[PDB]
Amino acid sequence: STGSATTTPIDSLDDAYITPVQIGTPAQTLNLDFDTGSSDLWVFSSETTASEVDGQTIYTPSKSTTAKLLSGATWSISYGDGSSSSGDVYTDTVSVGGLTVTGQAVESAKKVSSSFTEDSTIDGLLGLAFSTLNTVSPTQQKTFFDNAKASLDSPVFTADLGYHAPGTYNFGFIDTTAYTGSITYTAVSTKQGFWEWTSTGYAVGSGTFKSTSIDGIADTGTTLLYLPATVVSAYWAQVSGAKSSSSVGGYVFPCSATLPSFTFGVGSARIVIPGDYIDFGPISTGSSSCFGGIQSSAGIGINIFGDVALKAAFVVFNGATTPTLGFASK
Repeated sequence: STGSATTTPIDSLDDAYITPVQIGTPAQTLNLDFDTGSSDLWVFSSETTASEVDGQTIYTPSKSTTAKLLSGATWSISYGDGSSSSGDVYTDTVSVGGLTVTGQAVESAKKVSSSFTEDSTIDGLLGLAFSTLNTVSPTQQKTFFDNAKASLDSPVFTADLGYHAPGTYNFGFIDTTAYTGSITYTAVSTKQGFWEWTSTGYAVGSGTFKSTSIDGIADTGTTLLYLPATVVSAYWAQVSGAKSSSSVGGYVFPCSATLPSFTFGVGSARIVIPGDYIDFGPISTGSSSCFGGIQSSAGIGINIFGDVALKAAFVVFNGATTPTLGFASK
């Protein structure tokens, strides 16, 4: 089997991407944030504290003839950005772009933190990291991909995120028309439960490539590119007026600037992030100070190849017995 679904930026800055997901019978379609950095499929629901729901579409398990309460099961998750949610668990039928999993753990939120409430466009998350990170207790549950894998034509999914435009998540096949050149594959460590890999280096604009190993995670659920302070300083030094602002919480730059590109290495291959991808717009409405899309990972504890990086590539998440990651230009 295969599946193919369009993923759409939630706003004009590509702050996140949503993908429609069918849950239950009859189908209830919710727009989920596909997140290769976590492993829980959770949704706003009829069980969510009312004051914590503001415009989201909710899953109502009582209206699904295939929903079953998973007895005794609860979940609770805290993300790297300080947001959180928790609740109970149902199993139900879940379909993405024509690919159907029966008996999928659907984690129903009773509580969500303010940043989830405040974002009316995201109805929940669909985790695509390794199932070892799943938070369901006392019986850990499998991700959508893990449940689908055996039935897929090939045990892979691909992320093709657009810049200020829709893109695609495919399951079970590689669309050879969706990229240019070849896909370069690189090793993955699953020891932390993430799609963790090692970039071979970087370049700033038209500058020379610096060969240096940068370990980090391929994370569709993180907006920006978080890299070591040395690398980030080298980038922003090429933008006149750019500075790190502790009050704002990262590098800012004059909105009048033309940003240089940023290149990262995948083996001997190179992915080029155009400068415009690195502009996240005014820090507050009306400001002429703009927020940078490349930020320091210092004190995150990990480097994160988030949407800023991933959207410059066609990315293969190969979930074979020994997983790997593939990157192509597009």
